[PDB]
Amino acid sequence: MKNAIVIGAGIGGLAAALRLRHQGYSVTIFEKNDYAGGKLHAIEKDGYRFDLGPSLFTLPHLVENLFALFPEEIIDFGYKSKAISFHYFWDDGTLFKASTDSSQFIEDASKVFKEEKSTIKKYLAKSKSKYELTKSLFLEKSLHKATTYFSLDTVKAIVHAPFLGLNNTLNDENSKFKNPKLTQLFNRYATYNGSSPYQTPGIMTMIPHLELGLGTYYPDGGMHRISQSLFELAQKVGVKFRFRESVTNITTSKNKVTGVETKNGSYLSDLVVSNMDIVPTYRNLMKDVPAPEKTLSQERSSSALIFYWGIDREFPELDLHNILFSEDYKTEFEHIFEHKTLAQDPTVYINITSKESSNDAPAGHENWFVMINAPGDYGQDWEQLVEESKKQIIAKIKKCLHVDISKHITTEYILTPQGIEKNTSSYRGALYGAASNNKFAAFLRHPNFNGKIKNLYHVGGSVHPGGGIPLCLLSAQITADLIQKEQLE
Ligand SMILES: Cc1cc2nc3c(=O)[nH]c(=O)nc-3n(C[C@H](O)[C@H](O)[C@H](O)COP(=O)(O)OP(=O)(O)OC[C@H]3O[C@@H](n4cnc5c(N)ncnc54)[C@H](O)[C@@H]3O)c2cc1C
Repeated sequence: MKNAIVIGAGIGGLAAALRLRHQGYSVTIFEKNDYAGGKLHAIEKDGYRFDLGPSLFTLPHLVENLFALFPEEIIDFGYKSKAISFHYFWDDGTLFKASTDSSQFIEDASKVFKEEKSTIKKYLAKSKSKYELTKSLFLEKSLHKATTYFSLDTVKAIVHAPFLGLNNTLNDENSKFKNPKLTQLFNRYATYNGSSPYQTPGIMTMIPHLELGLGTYYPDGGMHRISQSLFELAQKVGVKFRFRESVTNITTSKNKVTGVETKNGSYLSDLVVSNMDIVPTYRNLMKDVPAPEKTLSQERSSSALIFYWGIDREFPELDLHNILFSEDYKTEFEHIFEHKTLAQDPTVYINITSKESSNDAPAGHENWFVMINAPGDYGQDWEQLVEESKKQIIAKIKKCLHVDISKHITTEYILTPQGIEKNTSSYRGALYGAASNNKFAAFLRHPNFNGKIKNLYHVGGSVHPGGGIPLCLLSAQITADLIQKEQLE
């Protein structure tokens, strides 16, 4: 039986390992940290639990597909569907509580924004058709097509560009709404891959379909249960783990992978699958191999700055997912992507899992995950940025919720783009690999195979097909399909 080594226990690596296991490989995952899940990590601090990374759960069938590979194993993983997606607030007092029932969303949005129902209806149906077309056409495509060098392979993208909105920006399509608050609400979806609504293509209007047509869910135990259930499953089906052991080099011979090295020794495998960020994969682990320099130089997605606050009271106006919109979104993104700094009026996301699992906070308290969009680390003075952002975020919460939250903070943890970078070796602290700030960027990501080194594969959020849970999971599926194909040949 052949063996595979997976470099990193992120969601992509865990998924890949599970798939290779199902195929019959023996599998070992190396992890630099003393925990599994990478960005899907959690902490418990002074009476509060916090998810550290992903907070939004859509497309739960993609996780279930992994359990389905091992129908006999007993893994407790469940989730519920929510009636409400997000609460949205603005400085002028406007609040929109957004239903996951599309009929109710359209009616509510119509009244709250004084906007024609037909406009909202047509937009959501177009968002749906975009998703289904993109899924059918690009995410379900077969792997028949092969070759010795890199290729574009998407005349279909050009056929369908007018319908998908590939030649305009997200904001071009979102500016159809008359109320600018509604334009803003839908421009927010550019953050779902760390891009700007003013640059990312119009195909991204499909993103709200995920949470508004397909459901918004909450897993039992919070988001941490996603990586941990998968870790538990992996361990039960025989995947081996080497924790606190960073891979330092990927070994080859005669242009085929032979295994990896760590500070502790060398290990051989028939296959290597890296779940490490593609930049240090080349820069650090393949120092003797020629790097695809343009791929590695693609613009980096945005990062984040997060404050985790225990809060000594309740806010009945807040649900699980809440947004306090900046009064000037265009400036917000300009700072982030053009100047690598922070605008003074931020869009603040407040996530509160204690609304779903009351054990996540003391009785009558809340566990606030408080996040603003942020540039990656390019040498800024992060100490000053954090100090400044804190005061602006507190100012934002006074404008929108009419409370001085500083009187209620009982404990604080902070995560910056430096912390993000250190935690998981994500280059620049970018949350989603390369940004998607033009129509080529998706088609310019590193593939899941490697054209120089046979039997070396790549999985996760910095490579094809993209950042975020659903796409990282597809990364692993595609990687495993490739390998099975190669076996058959
Ligand atoms: C704050 C935040 C919020 C987010 N929210 C969302 C969300 O709501 N929805 C969403 O879809 N996505 C979200 N994301 C993004 C999402 O978390 C990632 O894109 C995705 O989970 C990353 O998966 P991955 O497979 O790339 O693995 P990663 O999570 O990046 O982890 C990779 C693993 O590899 C390990 N590793 C690296 N180098 C080595 C080495 N040399 N040796 C051994 N091990 C190594 C790392 O330590 C890490 O454990 C969020 C990200 C952040 C930071």
